[PDB]
Amino acid sequence: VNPTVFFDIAVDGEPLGRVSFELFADKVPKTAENFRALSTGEKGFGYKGSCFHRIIPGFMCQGGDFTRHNGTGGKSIYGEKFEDENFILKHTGPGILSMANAGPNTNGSQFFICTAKTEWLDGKHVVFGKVKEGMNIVEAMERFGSRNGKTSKKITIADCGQLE
Repeated sequence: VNPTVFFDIAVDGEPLGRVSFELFADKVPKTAENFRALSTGEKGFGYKGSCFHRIIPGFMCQGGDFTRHNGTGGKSIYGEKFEDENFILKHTGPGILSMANAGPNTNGSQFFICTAKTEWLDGKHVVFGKVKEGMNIVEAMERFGSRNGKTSKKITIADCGQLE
């Protein structure tokens, strides 16, 4: 019953591959629904065409800033930044999907995909999903990041949506 969504990733406009995610709606429904709706575009805005603006090899890939494309923007489907739903799920290794934020109760649309175990984030960022298929595509994305997070090629969500 947990929704599945996909990203089709491109690198300087060239197709790279598809990453799919299981969203833990059974455990974090508000946070999963936000990401699901942004991935279908059904509210009139969302992740299609946006980029991964910060990628640190061995750490995480961060994206979801579809309004300012650099980490300063993005917005939820709720008309305002929303609360940390819970911290039930932990950052237990590669593939974990977790919300970026600006401190307690400031969730918008930015998210990151862990490429390692990042337990120091537990209790600070809401974990709400995990890569289901295509972890190898995230690993190929990671190689275009750098120590300070700047990417050497433009990584983009060329398409996205909900699978069934």
